[PDB]
Amino acid sequence: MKIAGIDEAGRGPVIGPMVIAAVVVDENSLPKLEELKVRDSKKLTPKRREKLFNEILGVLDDYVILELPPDVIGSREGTLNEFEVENFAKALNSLKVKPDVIYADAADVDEERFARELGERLNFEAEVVAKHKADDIFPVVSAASILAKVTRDRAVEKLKEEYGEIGSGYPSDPRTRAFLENYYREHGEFPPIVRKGWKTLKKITQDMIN
Repeated sequence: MKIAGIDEAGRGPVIGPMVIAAVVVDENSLPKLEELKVRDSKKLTPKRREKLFNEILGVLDDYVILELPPDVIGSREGTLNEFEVENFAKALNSLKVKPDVIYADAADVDEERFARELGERLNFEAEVVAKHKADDIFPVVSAASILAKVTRDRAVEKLKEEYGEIGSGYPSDPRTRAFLENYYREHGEFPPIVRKGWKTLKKITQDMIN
């Protein structure tokens, strides 16, 4: 039986993309995955993590990595939860190898409504197992977290080369606020790297520049 795990990166930051990774592994390939200590990846360095990335791929029957830029996210014609569910589904419906069981990281509490919302959005037959904040609980979801996280890091490390110190990218991080604030100064507008929608972006315009 085919097993899939799905996770997503960049949900909280206000600058940068949001990556959704879905992977499909085989019932007999599961072992080789835990042998990679995927759960114990939070400790690894970016380079060692990137090493894990290429190894995960080599043991997966199939995988998809969706990357959502801030312009797409900050322009959804609906809610945010909806955005995830739809993208989590598109990602799965893109898997050439269809899974029978899918273990997903519930974008928010009430993992049952999430598991249902996604189900009715699958163009194929499969059962879903959602868990809010699946902290390394499901090895299949851990591997998806890696690919989504590596992909995100690369996109951010490139944003630094074009803008410099952009901070952690979180709306609650002053360094990111300064950066935007200062940028919103000599340009009157925000960089094409921010999700024009976060209430955070509001205060920035009222604090400085009055």
